[PDB]
Amino acid sequence: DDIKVAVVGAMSGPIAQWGDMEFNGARQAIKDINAKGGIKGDKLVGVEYDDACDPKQAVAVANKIVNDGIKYVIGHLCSSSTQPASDIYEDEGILMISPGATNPELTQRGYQHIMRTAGLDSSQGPTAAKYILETVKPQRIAIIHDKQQYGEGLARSVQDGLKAANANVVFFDGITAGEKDFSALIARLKKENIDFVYYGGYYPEMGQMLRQARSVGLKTQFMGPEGVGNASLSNIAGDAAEGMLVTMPKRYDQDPANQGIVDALKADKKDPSGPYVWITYAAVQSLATALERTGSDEPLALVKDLKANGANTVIGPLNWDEKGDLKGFDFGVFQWHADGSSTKA
Amino acid sequence: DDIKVAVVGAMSGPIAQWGDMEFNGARQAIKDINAKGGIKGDKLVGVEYDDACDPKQAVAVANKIVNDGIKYVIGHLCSSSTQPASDIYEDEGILMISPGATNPELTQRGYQHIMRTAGLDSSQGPTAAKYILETVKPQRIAIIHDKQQYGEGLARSVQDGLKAANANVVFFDGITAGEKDFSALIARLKKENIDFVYYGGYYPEMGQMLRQARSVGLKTQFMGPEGVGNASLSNIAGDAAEGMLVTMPKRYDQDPANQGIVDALKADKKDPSGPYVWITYAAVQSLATALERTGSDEPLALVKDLKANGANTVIGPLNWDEKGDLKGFDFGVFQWHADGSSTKA
Repeated sequence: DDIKVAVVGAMSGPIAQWGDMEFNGARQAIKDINAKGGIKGDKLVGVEYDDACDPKQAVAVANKIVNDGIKYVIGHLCSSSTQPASDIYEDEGILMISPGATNPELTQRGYQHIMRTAGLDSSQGPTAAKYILETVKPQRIAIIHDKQQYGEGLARSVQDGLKAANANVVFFDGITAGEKDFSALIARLKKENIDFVYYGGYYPEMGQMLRQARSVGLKTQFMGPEGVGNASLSNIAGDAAEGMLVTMPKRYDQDPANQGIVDALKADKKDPSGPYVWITYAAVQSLATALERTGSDEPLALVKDLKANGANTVIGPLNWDEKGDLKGFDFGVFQWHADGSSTKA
Repeated sequence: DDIKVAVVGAMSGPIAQWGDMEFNGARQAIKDINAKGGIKGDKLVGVEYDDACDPKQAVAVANKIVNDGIKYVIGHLCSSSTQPASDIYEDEGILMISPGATNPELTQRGYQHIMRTAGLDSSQGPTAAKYILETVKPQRIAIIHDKQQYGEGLARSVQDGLKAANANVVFFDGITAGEKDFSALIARLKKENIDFVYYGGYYPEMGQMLRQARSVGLKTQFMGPEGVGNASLSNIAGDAAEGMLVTMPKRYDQDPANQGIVDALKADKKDPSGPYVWITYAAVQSLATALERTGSDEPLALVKDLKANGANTVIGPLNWDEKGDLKGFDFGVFQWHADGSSTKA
């Protein structure tokens, strides 16, 4: 029999541009999987629903999906819609894989029918530690943060990773957001011969730190999370932002293995650059992998199978933890330039 | 004394690009208002908070704002964050004006300290009726929709507007989404000499309708809401999409009166195209108008003043209804072209 898969997101409202990315990625994945034989000859059929990223409509759509007899949902796109809908899908035993990326609590409620293919913002911590250890290979590290949840969380994760690998974290310290005078910190970095700094925080502080570091001839390599990557960074720091490392999502449309999909999209006059194209494509590939590998139609069997075995996707190999979040998923690492551009690795 | 205004949105996480638009618009508005004399000489001071568009962090930020003694909030950006935060601000008598655009229920709970500067998606109905009546001036109208909440809602609003103005709505009908054969509908349009159609629905149906209409030489002008404006429309319809009218948000960065702001933004290497730049700038201008006009510091007095008297902003003159939504706010009207481009009016 045909296998129906609901695809839910914004066809209307303020989030429609991202919704278009989602529906385009799901449609292409379905076509591609069918052209390779479907699920042991059975075709996938996408059934699209617009929830306008509106909670009330999300609930209407979820109830319609239940009534329609559909067992698998790729969606929804926004937190305010995915959250109430997921309550209905969990109660009804319907598999839901979301490509939307906000709200950690979605997967913290013990739901067993829920999964995501968007990596959590916090994943940047282990990803940075990995790059520092495999590629940078610094000798004397300092880790700095601005005492706020975002930056301190990430700096603590980087510290844990680096310490776990026996790296030399010389010191770990917090600074005050809004700080314009980094003279004491930079002088300490120089005296302690620090060759690498990870800064958990935002671009204004990073830019000030970089300007002051270069003003005293520090050769230190700096790195931070996406929050330091801003077009007004190189504005504060000038030439001093050159060479800064930053984690940001990988540009999946640049992966050579994805060029077939990039071409199909461009041929249909669809922009392939949008991250939700790829994240949604990957959710479909994950579902298809589970259906193929298990031979089962039962949602829970599929979720357990993916948690156990993972899937290969257009965003790379994926693995999930027991709560349905991705485990060990990597943002890319980019080198910043004085002109605000950034290149991979 | 300095007047503190909290600005809350995403400096981190998946919504950071829109958050940057928000903080840039608020910062520029604050600078511009101060350069014109502030509030009777008192300077506005923006205090920025990152909620990462995460509900738990939004609540933390709201409680911090309460503790910090701040009376006015421009934020938050996302529904899942603005909703729980607004409960705290309402309880504490803090004014909150959101520039984010999702979720109608925000303003349907009887809260008196809450307002928005983003126009609701449903505003497109009266906006279309207005354009049809003032500019198109058709003689025989038909209104078509696909029986789904989005399209039928909008078609009903257009019908109400046109009927209220004594226009000749010849017929009103629903079609089935997924319909590929519009032969009967188009033949009816031809027989009834229909010169204008409003279609409430999405691009696949509009594209099919347009292709078939032109295949029989219909001269009918078609129009629909933003959901029919898609780069794959002209893909289905080809040359038949030429001349289609569509409502979409106005390009505020193209308004000549806004070029000073566009220049300040570009000078700081900030993209001025983003709608949240303007919507947020306008929220600051609204607050400043109320502070100036009333001479009061009390949040509720400011909200009542704006509801009574409105404000002039970079997104045009604004008025609000008693629930704090914009009243009579207009998206722009655009003419679609065969190549997927669109021009104003």
